[PDB]
Amino acid sequence: MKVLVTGFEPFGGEKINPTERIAKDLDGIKIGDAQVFGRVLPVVFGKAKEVLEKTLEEIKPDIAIHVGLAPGRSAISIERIAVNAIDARIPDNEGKKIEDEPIVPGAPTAYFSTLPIKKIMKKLHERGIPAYISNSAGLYLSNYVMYLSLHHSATKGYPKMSGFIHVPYIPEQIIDKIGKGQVPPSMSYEMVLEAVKVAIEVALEELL
Amino acid sequence: MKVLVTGFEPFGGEKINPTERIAKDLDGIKIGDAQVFGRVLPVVFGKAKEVLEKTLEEIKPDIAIHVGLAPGRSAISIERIAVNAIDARIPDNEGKKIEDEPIVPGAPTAYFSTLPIKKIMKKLHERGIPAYISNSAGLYLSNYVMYLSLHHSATKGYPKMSGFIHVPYIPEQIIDKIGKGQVPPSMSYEMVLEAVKVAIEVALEELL
Amino acid sequence: MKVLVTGFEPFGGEKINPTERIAKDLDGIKIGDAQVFGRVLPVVFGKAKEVLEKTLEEIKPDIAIHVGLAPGRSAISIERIAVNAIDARIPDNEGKKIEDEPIVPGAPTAYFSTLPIKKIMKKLHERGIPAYISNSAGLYLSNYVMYLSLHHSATKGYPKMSGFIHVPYIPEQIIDKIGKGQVPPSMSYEMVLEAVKVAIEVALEELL
Amino acid sequence: MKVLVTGFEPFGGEKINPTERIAKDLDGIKIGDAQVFGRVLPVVFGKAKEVLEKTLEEIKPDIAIHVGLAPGRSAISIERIAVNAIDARIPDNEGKKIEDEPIVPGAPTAYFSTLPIKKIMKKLHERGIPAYISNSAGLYLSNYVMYLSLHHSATKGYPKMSGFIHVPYIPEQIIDKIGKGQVPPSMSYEMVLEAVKVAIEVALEELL
Repeated sequence: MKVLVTGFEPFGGEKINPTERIAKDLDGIKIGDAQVFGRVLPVVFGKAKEVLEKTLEEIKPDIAIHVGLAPGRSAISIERIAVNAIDARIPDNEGKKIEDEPIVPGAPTAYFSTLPIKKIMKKLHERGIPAYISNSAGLYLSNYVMYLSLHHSATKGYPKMSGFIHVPYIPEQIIDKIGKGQVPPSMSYEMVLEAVKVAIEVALEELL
Repeated sequence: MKVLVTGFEPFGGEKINPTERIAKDLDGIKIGDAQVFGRVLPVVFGKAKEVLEKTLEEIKPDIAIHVGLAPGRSAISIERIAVNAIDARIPDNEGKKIEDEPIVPGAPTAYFSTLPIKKIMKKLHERGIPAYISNSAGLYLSNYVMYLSLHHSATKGYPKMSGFIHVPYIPEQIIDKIGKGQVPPSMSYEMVLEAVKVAIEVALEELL
Repeated sequence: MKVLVTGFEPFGGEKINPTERIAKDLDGIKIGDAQVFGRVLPVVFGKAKEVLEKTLEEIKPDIAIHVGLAPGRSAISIERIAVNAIDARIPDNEGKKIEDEPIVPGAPTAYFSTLPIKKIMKKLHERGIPAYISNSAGLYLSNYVMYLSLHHSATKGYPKMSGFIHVPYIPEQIIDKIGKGQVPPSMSYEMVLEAVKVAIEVALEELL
Repeated sequence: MKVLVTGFEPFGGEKINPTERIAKDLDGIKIGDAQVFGRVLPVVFGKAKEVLEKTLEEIKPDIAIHVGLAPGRSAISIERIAVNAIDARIPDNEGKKIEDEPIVPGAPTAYFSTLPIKKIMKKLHERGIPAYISNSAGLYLSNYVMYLSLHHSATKGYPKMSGFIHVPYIPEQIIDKIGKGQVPPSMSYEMVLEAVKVAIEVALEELL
């Protein structure tokens, strides 16, 4: 069994992206007999697609769990659906602001995550990790990768399971925000990392 | 040197109050040559006052740091001011809902915290702990104890420093909220506990 | 040209639903040569579907604009997508709480609104009406009707345009909330009504 | 009987301040036999104090109701207390950012508003206007003027009643915010204006 976990590089002026650290921390670890691969994706349309496709083709993971930062969210959120659309509120790390455009022309308007989202949420709660199901992953890079991953699965037969998980800011990211007159919610890095590991474990169990 | 740290018992239907655990965890520990005393207060007007006064008279702390739970707040908050008023939105653990009434008739309308709040906030940020200064501790039990403590200091000469710190919900407290259709912010118990220890350390340093 | 505008009856303990008044106020009015039909739907799965289908078949509107109340939202929100799923956080007015179930088995996972959402948002802003595009209409009754309407259009060829618009609470609905210790955002009934009229006008212009 | 109502000029990059319009709209009107004076204050420490003092000395109002804009607040808020401190999160319209400094050295740490706040809130609710009591007017210009007004009353015997009322953004102010990726709450100008008139009426009735 092979598991692919992806994270994103910093974006929107943020100095760090905790999902980048998650991917690096999980890369190379084994959970039982399952091998985990951690890869960092660029927050750039086009390039992110190239890297994602190459990685999927290279590793051919049975399970793909894409992780991203959701500024302002107070708990772990498991995405229920990926939408075939791009409508960026801000430009990507290359200064491109795509608006009202499909991700894959002619493909389904949406794809449901194939991760066992309800079982994952339940296990997270048992571990004392606040989490809920999100019905919109946005229409920026997180949704972009989520959709392409699910499209790959529907078109190529793998990965068997694919989904997206958004995490809150970690505490250290809030420090300089306080001066800007506002304090968004945060969650410890340790908890965010464990949440992803739990998702992997539940997926492995639910897979076959 | 003696430090008094107080917490509160559960209230408002909540199953736990993380500040109760903070007080118990800090009780009896020593920070350098300073002795720390941890005491749990009831969330009941009158009784809370009795316990507080007895404890202050008994221990005669040089520093008093009162801690409480602030449901919904996203980071550690250090209270700048205590107000001479009681206007409860909900009744206390005895079913009493006091409205528009002074805490100490004839006493000052307000007292500024005497803890070195700015230095505490600065040290917390250096430790990677989100925190900000709050200008209202509410007009329920937290403010009640904060005011009585500062009044005691102004009238009896001790404690030399007195203040209040509110902490967010800890993660495990959010679990059953999710079902009630809403996800408030949270902070790890470990971080909330460390934040209080840091406040004690800064107060000890700033004291003399 | 015929325009169908729907609203919902009160639900979730609320005494009123401003969208019910919107539907009644717009029923029978004419905008140019276009005839507007206003109908109130029950907040009940199954029954809502029956009424919706009968109304669509009866009137055969060229444009269908479904309106609903979105407690907590601060501005007019135009829904971008309807999802083929039902996952109610609360039961409907008949005490039924449907969970993880498709609206139309075998039908597309999602449908994009066919109303000219960007042009509507732009006109609303020009009129001084705060509004934004929402990417999730929830998975309760609003999404239920939005999806069924768009499914009808894709399967029957009419209405040519279909979409959903969520409105905030109107001021009078906030009064008794204040006592429950919390103050959600609101928008005047006059503005909410005008927003819907504007949407109808833009749709008529964009249609042919 | 004479009533003084003040508002503020635009600040913080905002193009307008609805309270400036409130003051201008109420200036010169009569409510019964009571004469109302409306004056606009600068959002500048020092200068605001000069204008306020001159106005109070000039008019010698029986009632003083100071109004200000509270970005983000969802309903009318009546301030319960003014604090003897200045700790600005942003500089004033002159580029001055005062931090940790008293408004009037040696004066009381705080003053309670002398407006009949509970009766005002009650009448507002009866009129269908969402409103609540705020326990912190901030430590910027609004609090600055509120404190100086109450200090004037305690030191000079007039005005007999003094207080502060914060109002939400009005709808037109939200338009350009939507693009900045965020939609704060708003309230119609008509309602905000009526709320202030109601406060004046209740104060006049409660006065003698």
